[PDB]
Amino acid sequence: MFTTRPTLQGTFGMVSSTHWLASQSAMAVLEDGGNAYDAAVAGAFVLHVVEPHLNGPAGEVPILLAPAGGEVRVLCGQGVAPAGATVAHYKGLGLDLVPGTGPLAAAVPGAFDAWMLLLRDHGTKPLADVLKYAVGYAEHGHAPVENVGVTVETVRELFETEWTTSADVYLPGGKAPRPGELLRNPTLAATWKRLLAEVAGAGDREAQIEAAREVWRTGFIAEALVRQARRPTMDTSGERHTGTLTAADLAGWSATYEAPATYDWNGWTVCKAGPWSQGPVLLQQLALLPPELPEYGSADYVHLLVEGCKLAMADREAWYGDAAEVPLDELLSAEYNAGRRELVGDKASHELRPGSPGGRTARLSAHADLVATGEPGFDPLGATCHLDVVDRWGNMVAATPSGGWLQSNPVVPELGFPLGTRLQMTWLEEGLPNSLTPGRRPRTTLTPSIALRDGIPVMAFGTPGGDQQDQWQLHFFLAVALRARVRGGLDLQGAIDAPNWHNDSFPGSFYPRGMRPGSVTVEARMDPGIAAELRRRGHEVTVGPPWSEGRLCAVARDPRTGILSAAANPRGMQGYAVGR
Amino acid sequence: MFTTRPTLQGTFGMVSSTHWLASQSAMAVLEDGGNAYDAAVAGAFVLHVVEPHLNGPAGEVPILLAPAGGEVRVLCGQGVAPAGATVAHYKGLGLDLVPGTGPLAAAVPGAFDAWMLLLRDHGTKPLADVLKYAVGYAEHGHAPVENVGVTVETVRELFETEWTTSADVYLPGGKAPRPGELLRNPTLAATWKRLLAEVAGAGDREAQIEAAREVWRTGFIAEALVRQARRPTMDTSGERHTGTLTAADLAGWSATYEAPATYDWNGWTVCKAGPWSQGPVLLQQLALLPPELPEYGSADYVHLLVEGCKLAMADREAWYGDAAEVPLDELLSAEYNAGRRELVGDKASHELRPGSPGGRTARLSAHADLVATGEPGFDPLGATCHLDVVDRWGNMVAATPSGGWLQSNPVVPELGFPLGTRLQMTWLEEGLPNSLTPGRRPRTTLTPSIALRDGIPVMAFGTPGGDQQDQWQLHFFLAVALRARVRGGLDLQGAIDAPNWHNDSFPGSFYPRGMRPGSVTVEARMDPGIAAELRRRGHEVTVGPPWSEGRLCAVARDPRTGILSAAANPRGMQGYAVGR
Repeated sequence: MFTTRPTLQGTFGMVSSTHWLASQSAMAVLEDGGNAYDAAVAGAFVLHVVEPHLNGPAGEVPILLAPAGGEVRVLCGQGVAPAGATVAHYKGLGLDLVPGTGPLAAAVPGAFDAWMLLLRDHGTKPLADVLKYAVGYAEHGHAPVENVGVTVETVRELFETEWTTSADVYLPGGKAPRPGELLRNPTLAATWKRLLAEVAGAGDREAQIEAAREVWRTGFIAEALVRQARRPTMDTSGERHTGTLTAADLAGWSATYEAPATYDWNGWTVCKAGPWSQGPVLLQQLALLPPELPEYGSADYVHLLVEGCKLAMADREAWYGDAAEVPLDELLSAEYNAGRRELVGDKASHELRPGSPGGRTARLSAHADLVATGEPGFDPLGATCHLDVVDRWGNMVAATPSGGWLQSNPVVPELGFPLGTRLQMTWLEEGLPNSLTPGRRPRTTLTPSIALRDGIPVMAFGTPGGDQQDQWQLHFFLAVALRARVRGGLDLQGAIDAPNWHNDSFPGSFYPRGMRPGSVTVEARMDPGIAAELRRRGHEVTVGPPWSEGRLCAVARDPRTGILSAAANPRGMQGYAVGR
Repeated sequence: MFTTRPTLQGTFGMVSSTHWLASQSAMAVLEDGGNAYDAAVAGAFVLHVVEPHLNGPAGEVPILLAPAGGEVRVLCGQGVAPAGATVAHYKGLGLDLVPGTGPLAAAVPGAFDAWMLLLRDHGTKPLADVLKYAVGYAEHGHAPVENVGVTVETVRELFETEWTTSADVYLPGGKAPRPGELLRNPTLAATWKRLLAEVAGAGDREAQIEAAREVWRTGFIAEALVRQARRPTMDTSGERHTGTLTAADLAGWSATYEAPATYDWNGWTVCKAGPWSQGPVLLQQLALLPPELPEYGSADYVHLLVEGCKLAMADREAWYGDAAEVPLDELLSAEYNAGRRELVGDKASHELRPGSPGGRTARLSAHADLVATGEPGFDPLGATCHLDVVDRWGNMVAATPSGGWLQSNPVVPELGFPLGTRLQMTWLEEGLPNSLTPGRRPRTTLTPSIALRDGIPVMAFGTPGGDQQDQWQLHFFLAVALRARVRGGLDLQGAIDAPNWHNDSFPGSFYPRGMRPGSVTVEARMDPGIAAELRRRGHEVTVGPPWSEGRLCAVARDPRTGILSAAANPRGMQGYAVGR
């Protein structure tokens, strides 16, 4: 059956990104004798350069690693709230929600240290060799996707009149980025060059990376980041606000390692980031399922997954965060889920219905009843980044880097990129698992995956898309497990090509945090009689464009044979797999 | 508008080929500092390993090269008929046509020497580094596309019963190649290793290549080839025949350079191989077109092109070959074509109507009227090879290697691959341009393209598909020129994606050489109203599957901006572009 690309098959290496330049750059590292981790670092810094409307160096990343021999391990590069970032203080500024923009929304930048840790512990190449790709595209340029310039044009007024440091970089002479022309960021290029220059004498390979961690943390980069954070900056409130971020917030924070959250289902184990991410909501969706699923791709199959997703999202909202303990074991226990799956009815729920793990009463944010109505604001994703790598030794990696995008903070002038906005996902209200809390991660949408089959790592995957990330991935992963193999291998690309969907019947992670009761969005190429079945069952169905749902990436290994594979999303003509 | 892949855009390298493993192997040569020519060579030898149902080392290749500074140039690796290969001799075996299989159909193997010349004149890498990719996939293996094993299965009786040296390689223990399992050819692997071992002490970089040319020509390779050729071998006639191919034929033959056939149209120049190929039929079709074309993609646009193609093909049957001078200037002159386009009527032609260039009367083969009936032979292309490269210096190649496929000659047992079958395209009748003639090349279907804009090299492209090659390529090139730019660049992939078509209203190049009067084949995704228009206009319309016409590859450069691009065909999930 026709797929938009092949599910690539090979024996040397495989890469799948949300951007071809990053895929091929990561692959170049494999060709040069590097490993999956070297590769992913290189690709990640290329992604800063080629998707700056969707990520940047002062953003975040969860990384799932599965080294050939050993344990599936999480590397947390999601930063924390600053020491002065209290609910009280934000409330004191007459705010009910954390703003979508500006330095009040910035968490401590976590991505950089995370990639440095990865390189130091699991890589083999020096910083210089792995980050030369991004430097080259930064200083000498690349032909951007139309969404870069279209994004800049959305915040033209804001840039010209207010965030003038961003105008300097993205509107040189008032000229927005155009496709077919070389887009440059010479400042960002200068920033990595300086970084490299002043760590070159630091010693051996590992010492150079460690010295670079300190340059980000206490050096010229940190100085500039703090300096920018403390400058009054216009945001979504309509006032110029200042950030509580300080030199010591940066100096104290490092990326850390963790065990993954895991769940065994039907011969597979899925690995995710802990409940400080939304990661576990995929696992909760799997735990909800009965043993005997309806026909793959049928109306009953979709309906079942939508209602199950609603119930898992409710639990996400009620229970997930980093300001409290999360009762994850109980949320994935058979006992709990046996109760919960009965709540799947013939009709579509328009209600947010969190459960009671261990008898605990669910406490929700005051904003959790609020209804988003209108059309959604500009989507820079419309038709976060992602990359996966598997190498010749069988090491795998799956990372979902995001934040520090161009349209939500002014550029830090001496660096070339802005601060992030992830604190927007917390609540300005005390006593909750996701209450804005000093030294704590916001509840982050970034959620890569690694799948085991019989306890062996076989698939590394992910996608951007905010609150759709672990909906789209759930649909994908089930398709992979339920679809007939193609060329004696997992039908990765057929699963990606497959019509995908999402719901919005829960409070969104992004400012202004509305929900759309009973709202579900299918691609136009889903069977129209399925769409008709759902409306009949009380769904409020929006029929989106044919090639609009999911920016999936996947790499895989067959353990029996050693053969590496890869697929990538065709929607938005940007995502791309490479290997051999 | 949605396309199955992006039109990749970048500044370091682009590769497009009919198999992803070849593309990435050629790309790996670029990543290691090689040029477009180094890369093409590597890709080509990988192609032997990964598409042995569609090419091999003892086949042939035309190579169009466009080095950055200088002249577009042809490198001819189409071999000639052997010294003893006369119409009389073959007529003495009671043959009316040259067989589709067996040693009688083998031209002198041309491809190897052609790659060696390219390597030595225009490359920068040693032979060892350029073909280590092929060696690895040969000895350690690769996961084949289903068409490999399906092709083998079609020819099982013949292998087991008759061509037992092929059974040894392709049916070890009776087991055909399976997708998802590692297919190997340890003998082919052993062959290149030996080649490299005895050439390594030869001296400087080019002396090794030169010594390698002689190993092929007069060494252990040539000995085996001749030995195999002189073994009584069952062919399509039902009789075991022997080849006239001798040691001396191999010792005397070299690949040679030539000027391309060229034609200026609408600001472009299309470059092709000389009329010993079908290359000039693309050119003839261009010259046939009026200045004022109909609406792109409309019924009138298709009809015009179909009837124009019939006319141009009639001229290749009548005039094209290597056994006589070809009146090319006259066939491409405006006076001639002005008269010919009047032959395009409202109704569809079911006749073969060659013209009279310079008043010369057309002489046709006695077989030119014979009709193909019933359904076709197994199509190994069904859902030759091709690869294009452009490098960071702006050098370009386009090559369509072919021949030496597994289905049509027994494996040379000490080498791992069989001889070719390109003499099947000649006629066993004297006095014709394409009369089977000693020391002449058969008129060959292999036809790469390079396109100029304002006399500057802009696009390198090609496709396999025998008598469809320069039909599909014509529809593609026109679409490139007529479709609106995407991302400020040529719409390469939209042009590839576009519904494509072909006619069979001329005598085919392949044994048994039928023709299907008035017959045309459109993809199912072409507007059904267009099909209905053609039947109304007297076409025999076959509606083929949606994703079935064309295996296009393309790379391109933008001369103003220096940006490289690529696209590849999605049909058969095999063709793939890579670059950055």
